[PDB]
Amino acid sequence: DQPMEEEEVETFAFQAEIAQLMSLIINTFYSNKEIFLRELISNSSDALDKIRYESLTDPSKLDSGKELHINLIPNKQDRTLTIVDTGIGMTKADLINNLGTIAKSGTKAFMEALQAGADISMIGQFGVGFYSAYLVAEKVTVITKHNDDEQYAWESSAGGSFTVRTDTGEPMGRGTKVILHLKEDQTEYLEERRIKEIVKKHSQFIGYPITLFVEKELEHHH
Ligand SMILES: CC(F)(F)CNC(=O)N1Cc2nc(N)nc(-c3c(Cl)cc(Cl)cc3OCCn3cccn3)c2C1
Repeated sequence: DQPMEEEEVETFAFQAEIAQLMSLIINTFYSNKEIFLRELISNSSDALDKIRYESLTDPSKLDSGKELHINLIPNKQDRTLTIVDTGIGMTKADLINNLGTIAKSGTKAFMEALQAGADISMIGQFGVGFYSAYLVAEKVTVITKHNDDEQYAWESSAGGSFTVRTDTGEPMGRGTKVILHLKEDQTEYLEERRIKEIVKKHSQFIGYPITLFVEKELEHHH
């Protein structure tokens, strides 16, 4: 009797300061949590800038898809909010290096700044805005696809470690999906009016199309 699927899953420990930051963010009360969406859309914009720049000199970099955009996908049934871009994406090494194992100077800098009276909303200025996702999410899953490379899934519920594995689900052309599994009391960010007002207020100057796709599994077909 053979398995439908088998795949290797790697578990990595977060660098100590990153673990520290994630604990502070996911546990502490803050009154301006909506800033997470600005930070993720900002990361997507940056990733789109990168692939765009590459395509300036090598058009073939867009063979995996010419459209440069950001999609926002609330799914009330799964209690997930997903931010999708067709930006540059990440290799497996990028995931492991950039999402937890290597310490950035801005990680301790940001926590120092907060203790010195700075606001959480400055997190992006320290290059660690992604982790603001844990203001509203109990678990974050990142699915990513870089040119020439396989599609990978990174995941963490915090608590000191993350996992990486190959993603065999629906193949992306190129880019990154950040899937926020929301905290029970944070479901307001699945509502259309809330998403719209947050994008309007905080992401006004993003130079790529941002599109809402409200997702619902139709009855008996979940
Ligand atoms: C060489 C490379 F092009 F740079 C590899 N490409 C990446 O490293 N990324 C592509 C990407 N796309 C989205 N939508 N988000 C993230 C992102 C995530 Cl998921 C987690 C953290 Cl901690 C930081 C992040 O971006 C920080 C800011 N940045 C955006 C692009 C690059 N740096 C990344 C990282």
